[PDB]
This record gives sequence, C-alpha cells and structure tokens, in this order.
Amino acid sequence: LITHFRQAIEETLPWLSSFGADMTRLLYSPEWLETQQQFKKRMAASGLETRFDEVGNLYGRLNGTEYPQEVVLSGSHIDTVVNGGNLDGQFGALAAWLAIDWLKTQYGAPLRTVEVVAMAEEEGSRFPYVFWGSKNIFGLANPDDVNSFVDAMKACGFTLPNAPLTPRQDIKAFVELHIEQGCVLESNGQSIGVVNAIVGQRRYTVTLNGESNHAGTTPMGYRRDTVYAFSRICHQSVEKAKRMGDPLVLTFGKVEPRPNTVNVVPGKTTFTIDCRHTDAAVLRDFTQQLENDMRAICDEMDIGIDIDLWMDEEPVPMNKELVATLTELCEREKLNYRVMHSGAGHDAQIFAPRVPTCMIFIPSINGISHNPAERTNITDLAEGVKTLALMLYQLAWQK
Amino acid sequence: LITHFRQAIEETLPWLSSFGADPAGGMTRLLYSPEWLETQQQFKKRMAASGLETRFDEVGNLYGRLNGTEYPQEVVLSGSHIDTVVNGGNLDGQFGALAAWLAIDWLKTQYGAPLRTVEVVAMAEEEGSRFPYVFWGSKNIFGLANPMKACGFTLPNAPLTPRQDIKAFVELHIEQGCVLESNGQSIGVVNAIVGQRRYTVTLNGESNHAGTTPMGYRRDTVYAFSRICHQSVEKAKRMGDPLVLTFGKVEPRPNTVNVVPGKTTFTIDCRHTDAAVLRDFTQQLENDMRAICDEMDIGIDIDLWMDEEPVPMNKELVATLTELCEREKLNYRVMHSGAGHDAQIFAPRVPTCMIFIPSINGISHNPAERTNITDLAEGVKTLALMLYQLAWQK
Repeated sequence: LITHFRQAIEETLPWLSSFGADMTRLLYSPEWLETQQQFKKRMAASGLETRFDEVGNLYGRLNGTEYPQEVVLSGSHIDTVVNGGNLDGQFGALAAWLAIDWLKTQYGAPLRTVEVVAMAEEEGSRFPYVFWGSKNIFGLANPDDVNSFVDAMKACGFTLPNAPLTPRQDIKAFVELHIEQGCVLESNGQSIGVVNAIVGQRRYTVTLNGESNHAGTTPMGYRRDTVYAFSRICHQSVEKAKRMGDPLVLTFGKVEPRPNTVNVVPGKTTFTIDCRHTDAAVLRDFTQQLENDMRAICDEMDIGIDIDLWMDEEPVPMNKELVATLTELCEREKLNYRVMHSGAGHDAQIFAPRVPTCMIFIPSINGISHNPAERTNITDLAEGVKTLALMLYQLAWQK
Repeated sequence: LITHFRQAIEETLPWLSSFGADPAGGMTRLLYSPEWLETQQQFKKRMAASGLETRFDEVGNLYGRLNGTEYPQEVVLSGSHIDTVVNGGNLDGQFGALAAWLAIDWLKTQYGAPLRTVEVVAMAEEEGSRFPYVFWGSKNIFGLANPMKACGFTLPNAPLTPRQDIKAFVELHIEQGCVLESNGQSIGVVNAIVGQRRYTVTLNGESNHAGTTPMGYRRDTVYAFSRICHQSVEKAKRMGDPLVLTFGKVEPRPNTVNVVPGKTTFTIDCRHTDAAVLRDFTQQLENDMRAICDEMDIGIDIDLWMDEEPVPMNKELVATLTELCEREKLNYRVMHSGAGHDAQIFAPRVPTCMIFIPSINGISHNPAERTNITDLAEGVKTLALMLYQLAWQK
C-alpha cells in the first residue's frame, strides 16, 4: 500500500508541482488559476464532484450513501511563498485527493460524504491578508478588509461579496496533512506526527535607549551601553526559557543597534522577540515575566525602553476525540509516530474552533520550508498519505 | 590672566571657527579641496601679523615660528590638526593650533624673542574623514607618509626628510571625553595614549524556523553573541579602568523576527594603556568566545585587524608639566588619552606631552561640542606657561 501511494505520489507530485516553478504560485495569479483548473480537471475525471466557492477554494466531494449532508473534509492551501518548496501546503491537498480516490475505488462510496479541498491561500504572500481561504469558509472574511485584490480576484473569475459569506455548517470533520517544517520527526527517526495542538504566538518590538558615546574616552562606569543591555536581556531570558522546556521556544532574531560602529557605544537598539507556547497562560505569564525582567534590567543601568507587543495570538488545540481516534489507529496500525504539537500556524487553526479538527505531520528534512530545498523522503510522503487514507476511512466509511 | 585669554579666545575662536561652517549644522572643513584652504590662509595672516615667520611645508601643514636667540635651531612646536569631520568640530584639533598661537603671541610680546625657537603649527589633517588616510600631516613632518594640486601642492616623489629639530612637541586637546568634566577638574596631564585593538568576530550557527525548531536543536548566533558580550563586559568592568571593552556593531542574519539567526557578525573595540594588560585580557576573550561557541556547536572567526600599541608621553615632559601644575594652584588631573591624536606619531620621535581641556558630556566631533570658555582660557594659559618653560626658560 505504501508502495502503491509512493507510485501515486511519484507520478502526481511532479505533475501538480509543475504549476508554478521558480516553486512560487501566489493568490489569484495566472499559475494559481491554472493550477486549480488542472486539479479540478483531474479531480472531476477521477469521479469527484468538483466546484469553487466565492473565494476560489476548490473541492472534491464523493457523496456519502447514508449521511450525504455530513462532510469529512481534508486538504490544505495551494499557494506558496515566492521561492518555496512543493511540499508545503500543496502536498496536503494532493494527499487528500489520493486517499479518497483509493478509498473510492476500494470500498465503494463512503457512508457519509468526503471532500478534498485545495484552499485559496494561507501564509500571506501576495496581499496583506492571511487565510483568505479558510476564513471565507466560515464567513470570517468581510470583503471590507481587502495590483487590485479585486482585479486579481476578478481576473480569475471571482468577486468579493459586499459582506461575509455564510459559514459552512455541514463540516463534520477536518484533517490537515502537513509537512512538519521542523526537525523533531527527522531527528527522532519518526514518520508520522499526531499534532495535538497548534502553538500560540506573541511578538514584540522593544527599543532600548541609553547614550551613544566614545568607545575609548568614556570610562566603563559612565556608560549606558544599549547593546550590553540587550545581551543581558537575551542571555538571561533564554536561560529561563530553556529551563521552562518544551514546548516553549524564545527568539531574538532581529537586532538594530545605532549607530552600529566598532568604536562607538551604541546609544539605541531596536530588537525583536518571538515567543510561542501551547498554553495561553504559560505563554502570557512567561512573556510578562520577561517584560518585567527587561525593565528591571533597564531601570538599573539607567536605560529607557519601549516594549511593543504587536502580535498576540492564542493557542488552538486540535479536537480530542479526533486525536485519540488517530493515535488509536497509529497503534491499531503499528506505526512510527510521535504525538507532538505545531510550532507553526496552519489553516487547521481556523477550522478547530468551529468544527472538530486534527492534523497529521510528516517529517521535514533539515526543517527547511518556504525554501526550494524543502523535501521529504518519498516513502514518508507515502506513509502520510497512507495514514490519512486510514483515518478518513474511520471517519467516513465506518458508522 | 585667565580672563585675559578668556577675551582672546572669545574674540579669536568665534571668527576662527567660522571658515568652513556648515549651515546644515556644525562644521565641515575636510582636507585639501576648498573651505579648508581658505582657513589655512587667514590663520597664516594673523600669524604673519606677528614676529611669526609663517610658511608651509611640502604637503600643507602651516607653521609660525618665533625665532629665538641662543639655540634658534632648537624648535619647540605646538599645535594640532586643522581639519574636522563632516559635522561638528569647533574645538577638536582646531583649538590646539589657536591656543599655541595665542600662547606664543602673548608670551613673545610680553617677553620678547625666546632662547629656543618657538613654533606654532596647524597640521594638515589627522583622523581624516575625506580620503582613506590618517595623520597625513604629522606623518610627512617626520617623513613617514609614503606618497591637493588644486590647493597648490604637489605630493612628493618620495618620503620627505624627517624633521630633526623639534626639541619638544606639545598638543592641547579637548579630551573628547567626560572625565575632567565629571570631576570638577579643568586640566589634564595626558600621561599616555591608549593602545587600541579591534576585532571582527564572525559567528556561524544555523537559521531555523522560530517555532517549529525546538530549543535543544537550536544554534542561535544571537544567543551566542549575548553570552559573549554579557561576560566579557562584566569582565572588563571588574578589570577596572582604564580598560574599555565595546561591542558596538552587531549584524545577525537573516535577522528577522521569526527566523533563528544562523549567522551574526559583531565587532569588538578593546583599549588599555599597558600593552601587556591589553593583550592578556583580549587573549582571554578570544578563549572565552572560542569556548562558548565550541560549546553550543557554533563556528567562530576572529579577525583582529587593528592592533596598535600604546604611545606613552615623554616621562620628563610630563613631570615638568605636573610641577608646572604645582607652582600654580592648578586644578589639574593626571590622566590618559582614550583616543589618538597627532601627538602619538610625534611621541616616538621627539619628546612630547599633551594638555587636556575638559569636554561637554564627552560629546565630540559632532556639532554639540563645547568646553567652558573659562576652561579654554585655563588651557591657553597653561600652554603659554609650559612653552615659556621650554623656549624662554634659563
């Protein structure tokens, strides 16, 4: 079976992957449109009832025999970052079509409707808006939020309405298969990850203001080094972070000292912070423990600071029943899995609070993603498509 | 006498500091091309407007000599760079050449021709902010500058002959710092010039997604830096003055909020008066850095590009100035020069010393410079005294 999908992937991945090379493919672009048409074409061919909604999401739908009004959804976004890979997103939609097609031509029609979905867009590429696909599905969009977006959208045969769409309410389940984008699975030697939650995020822009002096003619006790200060903050905080241990992650990815010259004591320093955790309390209590440590450190060496918490998003937990059922099949079907979480946001996070959802991770070699070097061993892709085939069966082909 | 010079400066300094004023803020003289030349001309006039045998040399320095009876071939030089940076100046360099002239003038008219020849100089550039060269003025003076025309000068076909007549050089500067200032002191007896060291350490870790990659699997090149700065600094701090350690330039990569930086190139600037103490500290740092990285599996790359040894001032020239500060109830302050001046390329050839005037809030080079008008007069005074003790002394 894994050998069966390995062929299936091996012959379909390069196919769909051929729509937007140099992999790009952004929201409402020619490639975007063409890609959706070639998928819808083949989806239709294989026996599915394809369609687009007002925003451009693409659907499969193999109608169920007993609960046609109950949909067990599966898919991922089809747009990529400029020079990203062909596995992030795009693959999860492919997988969904492949599992369903095999199940279709194997146990016959489901006893409740199954539906593949190639969502419009996730991870904001082209326009200043993210999740224009999964958000419209639940009417969270509001056209009054968005090269004219309307023109791009209209060029592809779409028109943003004058108000939010009607939130779908026939979705009984949603499962997203996504590459990890990390290195936990690859490192631990595991193939499938049962993600029980999606991390929450906080992001800051903190400015340090001391005094820019001479590096030689200024004694060390007359100084107000803003880069020494940052060092103290970063060094000291990351300690507390690691002590806290997983799933907590902390970053100081960007730093801008001014003037930024060897023989001048930096007087100002604008730096950032990226903290993520699966528990909103741990996340908030911690980031605030940090905010206190920083200003404590600054009132002390007489440096003024501005803390700007511009991004603050709450964690989102995958559905418990669906996770169990998964894990149970990752057992009932002897597999090499690891119940883990997601340090990245996905379309599955928009689904979760509305309909029960769960994700399935496949390793990512070198945690590369949103980069042309992202790959995954094909038999691992096969595993992920096989694990997704097995699950959808549990949800739609079983009463 | 302080409020005598206080009127001299208050009169001379405002008009002298006018040639090359920047309406955009501060002062911009800068080497050779116009605005600099005009200044070298009017400072030659008021010089010639005295028994000063004003002249130039092969590249552009300006002199003014008060020939003396008995040892007229022994020169006592005084002055400082006439150039300045894009914005600011006003007291940097310039005030040294102006003090020397007002100190010689007053002294010469109020004491007649000296034993040894006294000389004032307005050297052409130092710390130059226009072309990739520094000390082009004093270097040529001692034939050290291995090879303008629009200003009327043709650079030599070979290194000029070294001056072999300067009996003692004395440079009066603005400290460019805040030590004298924050001590309620006016004079500084520069005993030595700090011997700088500068590195360009490059850190190579690994860029990773800020959330999908766990903490144990990371190789943060900014966490690395944070550990290296906050460790070495608390070290320099306890080593105590006059040691100074400074990480002024950092540059992580990709250096964006949600990507762990997999590379960070930072800089180091460590200074100290004793060469042995400098070397030792900075040697240990390299060890500390090299240890912290090999620990968190990050590759370093320590590039030590500037390795300058300390330039002490003539020990004798320093005692005569210190006792000079004794006879007079002078509020001096024996200290070291945290920066380099023309006096550092003189010192190794002719006995030399430096007098320090307190400075702003350490503010220097930029237009916000200023030293209390009565502290300046104190300087031009003590300079006038010392020179008297070197060309008029029996």
